[PDB]
Amino acid sequence: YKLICYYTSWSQYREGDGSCFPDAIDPFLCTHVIYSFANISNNEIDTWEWNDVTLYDTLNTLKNRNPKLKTLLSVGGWNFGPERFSKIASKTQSRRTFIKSVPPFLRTHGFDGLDLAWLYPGRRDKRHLTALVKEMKAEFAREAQAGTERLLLSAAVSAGKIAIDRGYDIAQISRHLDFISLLTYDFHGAWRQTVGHHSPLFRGNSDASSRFSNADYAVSYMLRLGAPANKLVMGIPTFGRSFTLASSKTDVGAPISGPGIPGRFTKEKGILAYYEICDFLHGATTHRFRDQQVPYATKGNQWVAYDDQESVKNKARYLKNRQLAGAMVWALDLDDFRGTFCGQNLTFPLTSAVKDVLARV
Ligand SMILES: CC(=O)N[C@@H]1[C@@H](O)[C@H](O[C@@H]2O[C@H](CO)[C@@H](O[C@H]3O[C@H](CO)[C@@H](O[C@@H]4O[C@H](CO)[C@@H](OC5O[C@H](CO)[C@@H](O[C@@H]6O[C@H](CO)[C@@H](O)[C@H](O)[C@H]6NC(C)=O)[C@H](O)[C@H]5NC(C)=O)[C@H](O)[C@H]4NC(C)=O)[C@H](O)[C@H]3NC(C)=O)[C@H](O)[C@H]2NC(C)=O)[C@@H](CO)O[C@H]1O
Ligand SMILES: *[C@@H]1O[C@H](CO)[C@@H](O[C@H]2O[C@H](CO)[C@@H](O[C@@H]3O[C@H](CO)[C@@H](O[C@H]4O[C@H](CO)[C@@H](O[C@@H]5O[C@H](CO)[C@@H](O)[C@H](O)[C@@H]5O)[C@H](O)[C@@H]4O)[C@H](O)[C@@H]3O)[C@H](O)[C@H]2NC(C)=O)[C@H](O)[C@H]1NC(C)=O
Repeated sequence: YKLICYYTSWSQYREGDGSCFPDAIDPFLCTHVIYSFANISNNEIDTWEWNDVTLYDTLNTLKNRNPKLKTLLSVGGWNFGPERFSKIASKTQSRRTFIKSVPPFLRTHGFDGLDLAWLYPGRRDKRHLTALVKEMKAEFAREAQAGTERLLLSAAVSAGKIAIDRGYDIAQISRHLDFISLLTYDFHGAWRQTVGHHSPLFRGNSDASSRFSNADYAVSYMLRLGAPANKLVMGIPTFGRSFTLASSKTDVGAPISGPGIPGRFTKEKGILAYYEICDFLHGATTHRFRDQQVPYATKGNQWVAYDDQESVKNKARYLKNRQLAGAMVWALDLDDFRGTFCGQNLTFPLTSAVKDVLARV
């Protein structure tokens, strides 16, 4: 089984214990570690943070301890505009320029592959996404002739049905990608005023609409569209999504006034790192959706939908039972990487719980 783990560039800037450097990563925890995110300047792959070359170097030294470890650099991300990806992929000339700049960059910094995070391709983009993937793969095969191990090519894909039908030719890109990470955790649309879980495993027998918004449907659908199970990787969040309640009602369908207040270290309305959630739990009321199989908590006017060791182990067993290629974790820096916030003196409790399940066959 594969254990794909993301590390974010900006996590280095968090205060105190929140600060996380590649250096804090257990070399034997994951099979693949993806650095997020690379940028695109003058139609060429480029660094993002001022100290990326230094951090790139720090992350890739981990392979001195675990020779089997594979690293990839991810391009795109949610802060990188989709229009930019769209513009580059639409013109064969700007697309070929981008493609050619990649292998040399990956080789200079010691990466074993490239991860595509175009979020997201629209109706007019579908055909070009396919061309981009296909041509990028062809360049990697051509570059391997130089005698060095062929670079890997992956992509992070939306788990929402409408998004899938709109911009992806799954059957086509599946044959060129080494693996596909399903983003099965942004299911509760940032649009409306209700409380809900962002990463439920199952539908939840007490609802009619949006049967599409849960990991199980997304996986089944991808398999139905043509994606082979041995190339599919299921995303498991290491963060939670918070809400500020508009009333004293704390259960399903309860009214929402907006995102939950920022975390002390994460400082971003709407989300909390798992290590922040562990602190938040003290004095909170914990509940669990039996049907969906995921937990949530409340304290004051704050409502949090998250994943714990149990929900995460549960998702890992599901993935195995369906014979998928493995799991993807977003993100190492949001897990209790120091092992000092969540009780158990265990480092990376969430990612470890997944690994343990994956290891038992
Ligand atoms: C919110 C929403 O609606 N979007 C949903 C998506 O999240 C989701 O996408 C997939 O799933 C995850 C999680 O859901 C996505 O989110 C992540 O990806 C985004 C990046 O593309 C993250 O955005 C960033 O936010 C951070 C924190 O606020 C940004 O902040 C900072 O970065 C700057 C610039 O680099 C730092 O600068 C430095 O500051 C120092 C002093 O201030 C200087 O000394 C230093 O020199 C200076 N700059 C230099 C030189 O570099 C700031 O310090 C730093 N911090 C602050 C002030 O807070 C970060 O830059 C943003 N990212 C980018 C690329 O711009 C987002 O936060 C993150 N979320 C989480 C929870 O981690 C992923 O994008 C995506 N996952 C994958 C696989 O790619 C989708 C569903 O998939 O749903 C969307 O609705
Ligand atoms: C990741 O990679 C991206 C892509 O390379 C990179 O982009 C930024 O790069 C440079 C460096 O910071 C920026 O430089 C500026 O680019 C803008 C182009 O958008 C230039 O003009 C802007 O400002 C004008 C007003 O000041 C605007 O108005 C114009 O006015 C003139 C007259 O003065 C008229 O003749 C025009 O018709 C027009 O009305 C104009 O619309 C424009 O917005 C500016 O001079 C300068 O060169 C870019 O801004 C960035 N590129 C973009 C955004 O397209 C990122 O830096 C990289 N990311 C990281 C974190 O590294």
